[PDB]
Amino acid sequence: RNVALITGITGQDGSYLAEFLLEKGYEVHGIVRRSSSFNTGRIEHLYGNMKLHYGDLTDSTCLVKIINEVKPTEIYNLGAQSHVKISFDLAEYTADVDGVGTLRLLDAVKTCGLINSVKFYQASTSELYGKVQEIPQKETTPFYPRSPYGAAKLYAYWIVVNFREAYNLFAVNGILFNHESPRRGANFVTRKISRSVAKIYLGQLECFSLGNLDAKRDWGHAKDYVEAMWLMLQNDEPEDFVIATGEVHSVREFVEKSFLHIGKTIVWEGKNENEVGRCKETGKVHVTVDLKYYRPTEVDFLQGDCTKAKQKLNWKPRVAFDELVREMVHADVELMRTNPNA
Amino acid sequence: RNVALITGITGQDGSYLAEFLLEKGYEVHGIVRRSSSFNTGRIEHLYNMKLHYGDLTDSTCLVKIINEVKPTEIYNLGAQSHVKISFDLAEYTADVDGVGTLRLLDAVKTCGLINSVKFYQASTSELYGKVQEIPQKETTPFYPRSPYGAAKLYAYWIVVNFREAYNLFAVNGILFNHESPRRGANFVTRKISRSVAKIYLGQLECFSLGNLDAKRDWGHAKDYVEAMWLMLQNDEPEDFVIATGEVHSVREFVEKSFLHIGKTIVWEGKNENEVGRCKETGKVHVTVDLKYYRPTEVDFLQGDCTKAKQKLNWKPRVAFDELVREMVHADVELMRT
Amino acid sequence: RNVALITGITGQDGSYLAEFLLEKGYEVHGIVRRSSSFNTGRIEHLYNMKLHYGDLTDSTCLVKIINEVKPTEIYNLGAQSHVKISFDLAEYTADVDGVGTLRLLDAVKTCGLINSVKFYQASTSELYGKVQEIPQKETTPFYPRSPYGAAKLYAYWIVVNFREAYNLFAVNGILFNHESPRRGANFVTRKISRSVAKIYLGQLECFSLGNLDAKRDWGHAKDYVEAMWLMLQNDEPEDFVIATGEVHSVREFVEKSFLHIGKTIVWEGKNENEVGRCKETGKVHVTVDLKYYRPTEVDFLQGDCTKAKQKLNWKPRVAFDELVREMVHADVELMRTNPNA
Amino acid sequence: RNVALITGITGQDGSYLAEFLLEKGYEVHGIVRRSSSFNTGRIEHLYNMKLHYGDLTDSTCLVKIINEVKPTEIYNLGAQSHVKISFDLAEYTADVDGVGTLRLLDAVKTCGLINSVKFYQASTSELYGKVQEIPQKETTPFYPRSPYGAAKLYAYWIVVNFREAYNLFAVNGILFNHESPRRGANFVTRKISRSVAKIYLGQLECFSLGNLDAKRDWGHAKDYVEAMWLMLQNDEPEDFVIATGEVHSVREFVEKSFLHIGKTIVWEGKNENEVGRCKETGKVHVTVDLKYYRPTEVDFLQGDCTKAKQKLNWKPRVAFDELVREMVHADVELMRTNPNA
Ligand SMILES: NC(=O)c1ccc[n+]([C@@H]2O[C@H](COP(=O)([O-])OP(=O)(O)OC[C@H]3O[C@@H](n4cnc5c(N)ncnc54)[C@H](OP(=O)(O)O)[C@@H]3O)[C@@H](O)[C@H]2O)c1
Ligand SMILES: NC(=O)c1ccc[n+]([C@@H]2O[C@H](COP(=O)([O-])OP(=O)(O)OC[C@H]3O[C@@H](n4cnc5c(N)ncnc54)[C@H](OP(=O)(O)O)[C@@H]3O)[C@@H](O)[C@H]2O)c1
Ligand SMILES: NC(=O)c1ccc[n+]([C@@H]2O[C@H](COP(=O)([O-])OP(=O)(O)OC[C@H]3O[C@@H](n4cnc5c(N)ncnc54)[C@H](OP(=O)(O)O)[C@@H]3O)[C@@H](O)[C@H]2O)c1
Ligand SMILES: NC(=O)c1ccc[n+]([C@@H]2O[C@H](COP(=O)([O-])OP(=O)(O)OC[C@H]3O[C@@H](n4cnc5c(N)ncnc54)[C@H](OP(=O)(O)O)[C@@H]3O)[C@@H](O)[C@H]2O)c1
Ligand SMILES: C[C@H]1O[C@H](OP(=O)(O)OP(=O)(O)OC[C@H]2O[C@@H](n3cnc4c(=O)[nH]c(N)nc43)[C@H](O)[C@@H]2O)[C@@H](O)[C@@H](O)C1=O
Ligand SMILES: C[C@H]1O[C@H](OP(=O)(O)OP(=O)(O)OC[C@H]2O[C@@H](n3cnc4c(=O)[nH]c(N)nc43)[C@H](O)[C@@H]2O)[C@@H](O)[C@@H](O)C1=O
Ligand SMILES: C[C@H]1O[C@H](OP(=O)(O)OP(=O)(O)OC[C@H]2O[C@@H](n3cnc4c(=O)[nH]c(N)nc43)[C@H](O)[C@@H]2O)[C@@H](O)[C@@H](O)C1=O
Ligand SMILES: C[C@H]1O[C@H](OP(=O)(O)OP(=O)(O)OC[C@H]2O[C@@H](n3cnc4c(=O)[nH]c(N)nc43)[C@H](O)[C@@H]2O)[C@@H](O)[C@@H](O)C1=O
Repeated sequence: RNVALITGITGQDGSYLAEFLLEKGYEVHGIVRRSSSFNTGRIEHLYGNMKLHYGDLTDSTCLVKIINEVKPTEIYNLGAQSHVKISFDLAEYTADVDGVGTLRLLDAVKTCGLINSVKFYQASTSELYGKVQEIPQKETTPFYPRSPYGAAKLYAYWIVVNFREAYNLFAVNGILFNHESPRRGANFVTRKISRSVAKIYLGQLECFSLGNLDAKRDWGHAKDYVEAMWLMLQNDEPEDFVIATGEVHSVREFVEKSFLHIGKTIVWEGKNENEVGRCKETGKVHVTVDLKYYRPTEVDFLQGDCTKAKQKLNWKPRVAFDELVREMVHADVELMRTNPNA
Repeated sequence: RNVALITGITGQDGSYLAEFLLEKGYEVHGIVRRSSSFNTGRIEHLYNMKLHYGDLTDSTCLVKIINEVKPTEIYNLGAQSHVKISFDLAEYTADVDGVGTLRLLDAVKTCGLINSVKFYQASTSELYGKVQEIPQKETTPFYPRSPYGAAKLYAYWIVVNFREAYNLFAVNGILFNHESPRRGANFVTRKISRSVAKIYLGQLECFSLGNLDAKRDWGHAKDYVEAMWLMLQNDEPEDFVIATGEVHSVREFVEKSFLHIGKTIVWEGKNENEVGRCKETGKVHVTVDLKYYRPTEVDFLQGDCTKAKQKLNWKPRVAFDELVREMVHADVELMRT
Repeated sequence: RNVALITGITGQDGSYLAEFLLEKGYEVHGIVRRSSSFNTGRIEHLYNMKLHYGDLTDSTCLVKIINEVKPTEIYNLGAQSHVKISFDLAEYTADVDGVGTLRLLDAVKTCGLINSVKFYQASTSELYGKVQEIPQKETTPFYPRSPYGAAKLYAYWIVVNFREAYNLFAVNGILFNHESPRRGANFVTRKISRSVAKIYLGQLECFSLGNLDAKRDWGHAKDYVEAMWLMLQNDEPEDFVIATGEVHSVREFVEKSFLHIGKTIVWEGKNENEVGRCKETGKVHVTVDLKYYRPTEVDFLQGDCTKAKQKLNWKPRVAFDELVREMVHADVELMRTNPNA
Repeated sequence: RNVALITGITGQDGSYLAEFLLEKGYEVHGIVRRSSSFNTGRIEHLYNMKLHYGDLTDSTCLVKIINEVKPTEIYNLGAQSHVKISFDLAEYTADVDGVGTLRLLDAVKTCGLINSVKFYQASTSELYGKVQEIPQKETTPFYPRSPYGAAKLYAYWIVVNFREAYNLFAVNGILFNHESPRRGANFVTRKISRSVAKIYLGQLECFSLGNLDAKRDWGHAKDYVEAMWLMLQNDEPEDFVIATGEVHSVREFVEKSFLHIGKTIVWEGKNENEVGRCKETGKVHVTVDLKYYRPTEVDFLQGDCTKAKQKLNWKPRVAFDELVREMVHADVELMRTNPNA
């Protein structure tokens, strides 16, 4: 009997994980937020092995009711206010969902009598390293969060550890570095770039603005990373793992590579908030900088060391950066060609 | 200077209100929830409009938005608005619909705007619940029948308290059911219009409803948002019922909707075994499922909007037959594309 | 098997109810808030009583306590109960008094007790606020006048909804003001009785009040907790007004309290400049301070408890004159033994 | 102009800090929780001090208080501070100790005081939990072991974030265990000193503890509140460990406490069957009960306060033997005057 409950099933990762588990013959249950509009765009194609339940990580009673009904063998807590910039002005909501919500879900497991039968995956994050204390970052690198998002996720990381140690819950922290896809939220930098570049190629847009072009990230593909989540729950012992590519690129490079895929070479001029990216062939300005996209406390650099996962889970990243960029730009050209308002 | 802040701007009413205020030359600000996906479908055609991330459960974010915007008018339309869902999401519904109203009022006061802003609260005919008078007017005693109704009752009274304690210009719009082609799919009218449209297009054969005998006073959201604005143009802050005064059953909505795709529904059976059958073909198109019932139903609503007619010169423009036609025609076109 | 769970057990009413139920042979469990100091002063003489740490804002703790206790009766007396304080602690008051009632009801349902437990909600005459009928009875429309009243109104209706939706035996006790020697010092009656006692003993000369013209229906808490239990012994779950039906002003409470220490108060002046003077000595003993006023006052309350008299055979035993005497005498004895009490 | 706002003013540390700041001529404001009973026992002797009703879970009340007070210094001492209680009140503990710190910081920012106020956060050696280095210093990685520790870890980092993001002068005092005659009765040191005092006076025969082998670095709260003030006098906002660097077991606290009433405890048995017996009389005075154990214990703490010594000229003044003597003697005097104290 394999029965998964996914919080955050409507999100990027939840949508890939649902598909991954359905292919393995799991009964998949998801918690979906009530919305005034359709919010199941990423999973509607899966529509009798998936069932959706209304809930919220801020409502403990609803979590108990869902877990009691489902009796899952595996729980993946992917539900979160996941946007770092937004977390600065929605700090309390972010704490309540991403931090305290993790506690609520763990307490619901315990309340439902499932402490010995469920395996629990927590969606931890490279944001925990923030102002990185070692390069590269591994499981033993000390945490230094740099946003209300990071602080909330740090609470969640440690409350998970506490349920594991106090009550022998099989609970694990996936410390996942940035992962992207054609399903990535439009407000994250990679998808913002790929969508904008696609529109420029099609003549639907001339210019877009970014924040910090010099931020450096370790970017992988979400489809590869959800497999690691499942692998962590197949492990004999509950252990925490870094999941990452170990390769670093700047936002500036993401922009350059994205424009190359529509046949344009970006050339940079100016400094700081007056820097612009110009088409080499035509001289048209396609990229500007706006301070409103900066974070008050930036995370300048991330590079993950996934040695432990490679050795213990036989996990490896399959999609590299150049292919990730190509896939996202090509997907968004096709999306925007079919529908200019997409 | 006319600057409106709308909570619940992405919802049915918020989307119509935003258009209404933009046409009048308002600077319109909306509070939008962070979402993992696009959630601005009803208003994207408008983007004098600025959107701000926020949530009615986060007090600090509300203070920050109000301080930046300095609105002259606030419309609190943000809510977990589904009555059935409120029975299993009772605490979330309380925190958003009840305590969230307090948070927004306290944010106004914190920002020093108690004497300058006009505040509209989205109250509701659900406050009457098990109706104590027929028809219902402003002085009809409330009797809520769900966690939604209870939360909205808290909100109604905390608004009254800010008005009486601090002389805030704050009003309760006691709006009866209002619908549109933008209505959420999970409400009965849109569920019917979408399902009937799908049946016409061969995309569906049958759908299930709950209580076919529930009776409602149904108007058009576009008309009702105008009443909200009119309440804030009034010289004194007063509470108003907004309604058509005409009552129809869920069963009638179903019958009229099927007539618009050229089918006559004939009913047979009783209770949870009742079915609706096409007269011409004999195919079963409507069934009943107890899972769509509410544990405590609101059997009957009929609003008396005499006070609004006299003081605001408001009148509904869209009648029931036109509402049904518009919704069914819009969903046939939507589902075909 | 008679097992009661009392939220708000450390408060005035909880302390009397615990004693009342213990005398009947109940196993009594209470939920107590964590405090940096001793907070069990009203009940320490009782410790068949067990206390559990919890809070009406923490859903999981309520489920854990109910699962452990398996109560047959639940009395939800826990609340931020002070009306003036509710104006500056409006959200906390909503979360405890309103949403906390929902949390406790949801915990009952979660624990599988919807068909076995009887649930008492501590409703209040504050629901009537700007009174729509005189006297007020169960069918008088509510008109709350504070964040406290609004929160309690939510609680009243969510209790009704659990009763109607799920057949929970749940009732609203609509209790009018009730006092005792255990009343919180920040409520007007105890503030007066303590202050008058101190004046009699020479520990104080003068004290200030707010609105002297407010009128209340005042009974004794010990009588009223019996009505709570009687409501849960009823065959059907019904809501009841519990009250004396007799009205007095704050001014009268002051006058009667001073008479019990041998002084006649004579009033001069108006509004915030009104003062109460000893007739014999001319000393000023009572002044008025606007800081004790509420932004939206509840001017007048008078309860009609006909339904309780007919269905429960309940009647108030302590009348106003005896209530005042008891409170003043108790505080004279308290303050004589300990000037810092 | 020196105006301090203290959250948690009614607690052990708040009470000593208020006295310390008043002696320096500060205007002192405290946030006090509404309570059904008197809860200002530690500070009533001081009532320039002004108290305000509030709660760390109610953002609006914090903004109102800060706007009125316009403090130059804020000390966030308010918390559900009991580690054992945190396991069953995990969500409440998170909301108060974690999110409440955010609420107070956001209130500062909302009130326009981000550049003028100095903010002290009550961090804790519980952050080290399963200690990653011995001794623990500012750079020792954190490993919390309770819902209390996790909540405080959130608070530590949100304070750091306000400092780094908005240039708030905000600091984390990483204080190791500190005790006093005003320590809450539910903490191990005061539980022992009160119980030993009662045994000496014939009011008690025996008491039970949990883990006798836990090791702590114990100082005196009166010394430690001075460190809090010193951290806000520093030119740059820095985090500091404040500790004695000396370690003792719970067992040693018990032994030394009994020596002060003229008894030598001798231990026999193991685990939950271990007992402490008077050598002279053979009477059992100490037993062990598993209900006082924590699911995830913090076995050992020893702080290195080198940084504070060098930068603040702070040093602990009261050592362990004097701490124990003071607590036992204070509780003998307290219990002699009043057996119900
Ligand atoms: N993608 C990365 O690079 C990465 C790396 C490490 C960790 N993470 C973390 O990994 C998880 C998944 O990432 P993602 O990219 O898939 O995030 P995402 O696209 O933002 O998805 C977030 C999901 O959580 C849901 N959610 C938000 N608030 C909720 C609440 N209050 N109650 C219940 N559900 C709620 C969202 O629902 P709606 O659709 O209704 O908004 C959505 O389904 C998140 O926890 C994120 O913080 C992400
Ligand atoms: N339509 C009626 O017949 C009727 C009659 C009387 C009163 N009402 C009340 O009138 C108002 C508008 O109705 P409607 O039909 O437009 O409702 P709706 O379509 O369900 O819209 C609800 C709106 O509130 C937002 N919202 C929900 N939770 C929120 C939160 N926690 N913080 C901030 N915003 C939040 C929603 O955002 P998402 O889009 O992100 O979900 C959406 O914008 C509601 O208050 C409803 O209860 C409706
Ligand atoms: N007395 C009246 O005249 C009257 C009339 C009608 C209704 N009421 C209502 O009747 C009930 C009892 O009145 P009372 O005079 O006994 O009130 P009270 O003396 O103020 O007692 C309030 C009790 O509730 C507890 N409490 C407060 N906040 C709580 C929280 N967040 N979680 C759990 N417990 C909490 C208090 O604990 P602490 O001791 O820790 O503060 C105390 O035990 C209250 O609900 C009140 O609103 C009173
Ligand atoms: N003493 C130590 O060894 C030590 C070491 C490091 C850190 N700490 C931390 O240092 C601080 C002070 O310790 P302590 O020994 O003085 O603690 P304490 O005696 O338990 O004092 C706790 C204080 O916080 C208040 N409080 C609790 N919940 C609150 C809420 N929701 N809103 C506002 N105030 C609230 C309490 O009020 P009531 O009186 O109403 O309960 C009391 O004034 C705490 O943050 C503690 O966690 C202590
Ligand atoms: C693993 C981790 O991954 C994600 O967190 P993130 O790294 O903040 O992701 P992002 O795409 O928002 O920013 C990446 C970098 O790009 C910079 N950047 C420049 N210009 C813009 C810009 O215009 N928008 C955005 N969004 N970022 C920009 C920005 O300042 C930052 O340095 C989440 O999934 C999170 O949930 C998570 O856990
Ligand atoms: C004014 C008020 O208006 C709305 O509240 P509502 O009246 O509950 O709206 P509804 O469309 O969900 O139900 C109308 C009636 O139809 C019955 N009904 C039967 N069968 C199904 C059925 O299958 N689905 C639904 N949803 N209802 C059904 C159902 O039992 C009820 O009797 C909200 O906007 C609310 O926010 C608001 O304030
Ligand atoms: C039944 C009901 O009973 C209580 O609510 P309350 O009626 O507000 O009780 P109180 O003693 O605070 O006020 C009675 C009247 O006296 C006036 N008054 C004058 N001068 C002062 C004065 O100085 N202090 C106070 N506190 N009141 C004063 C004050 O303005 C009001 O009109 C709570 O147990 C509540 O939980 C509850 O449910
Ligand atoms: C610095 C830090 O300091 C305090 O946290 P704590 O160290 O947990 O304090 P405590 O006195 O509760 O426990 C000390 C040790 O004693 C053991 N122990 C044995 N038997 C009993 C017993 O019967 N009761 C208690 N309470 N502990 C017992 C117990 O298991 C633990 O190992 C708080 O001020 C906290 O807020 C804070 O931040």
